[PDB]
Amino acid sequence: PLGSAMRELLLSDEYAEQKRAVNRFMLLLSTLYSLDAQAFAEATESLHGRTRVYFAADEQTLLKNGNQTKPKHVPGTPYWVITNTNTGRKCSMIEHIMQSMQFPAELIEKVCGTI
DNA sequence: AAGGATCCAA
DNA sequence: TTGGAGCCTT
Repeated sequence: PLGSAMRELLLSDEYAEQKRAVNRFMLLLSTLYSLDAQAFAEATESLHGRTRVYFAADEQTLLKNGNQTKPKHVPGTPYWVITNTNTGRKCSMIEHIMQSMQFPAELIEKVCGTI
């Protein structure tokens, strides 16, 4: 059901249209949220750095728990995510979320490679 | 400004 | 051996 939407996303025109890791990163998130805004929330409450906070309803909250985190507003959602990270960390975040929303590792790996 | 590999710390 | 983030090329 959800796996379908994601798989459709990677093939979508606008996904292929994003030109940078971040944009693709945002889109995956935006999409994972609209899929199950509920499950997304739970997967989210359990995702954070060793000192940095990753997602938060307000920006200052990200601005308050780390230095030069690049808070960006996840379009379509009530969440903000940090952006000062390498593609490896981005996949790690996506990976953490999808795992929570219990996705097939196969597809999960498929997504990261597109980031 | 912005993105994100690179590099350093824990 | 995972995570932070100043830093320098777009």
